[PDB]
Amino acid sequence: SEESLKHATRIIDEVVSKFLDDLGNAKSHLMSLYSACSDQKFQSIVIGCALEDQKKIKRRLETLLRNIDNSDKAIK
Amino acid sequence: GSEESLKHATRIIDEVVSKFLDDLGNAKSHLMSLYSACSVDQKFQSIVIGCALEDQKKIKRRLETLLRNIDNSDKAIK
Repeated sequence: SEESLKHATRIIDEVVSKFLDDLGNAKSHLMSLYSACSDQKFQSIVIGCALEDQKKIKRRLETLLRNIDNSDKAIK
Repeated sequence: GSEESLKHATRIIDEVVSKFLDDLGNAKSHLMSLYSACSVDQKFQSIVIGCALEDQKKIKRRLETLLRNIDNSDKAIK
C-alpha cells in the first residue's frame, strides 16, 4: 500500500508536470512574439502590418499572456 | 499587404494557442483515463488496488480535483 501510493502519485505527477511544461512553452513562445513587437519570422511579418493592426496584435498577445497566466494559476 | 500581413501574423498566434489547447486536451484525456481506472488503464488500476482503501479515495479525489482544475485552465483561454 505505502509503495502503491507513491507510485500512483508519480504517475499523476508526471501528467501534471508535462502539462505545466507545455504551458511553459506556449508562454515563452507568446513572449518571444510579444518582444518581436514591443520571433524572427514573426517580427518580419509584424512590420508589414499597419500600426493600428500592430497595436491590436500586441494587445492580443498581452491578453493571451494574462489568459495563460490564469491557466497556470488554475492548477493548484 | 497590411491586411494580408494581419492574417499571417494572426494565424501564427492562433497556432501557438491551438497547440496549447491540444496539449491541455491531452492532459485532460490522460487524467480522465487514469480517473475512470478508479471510477481502461490496467497498469494504473493495479497500482491503486494495492493502495490502502483510504489511500485509494485520496487518489481518486486528487484526480477529480485535477480534472476540475484543468477545466479551469481551459476556460481561462479566451
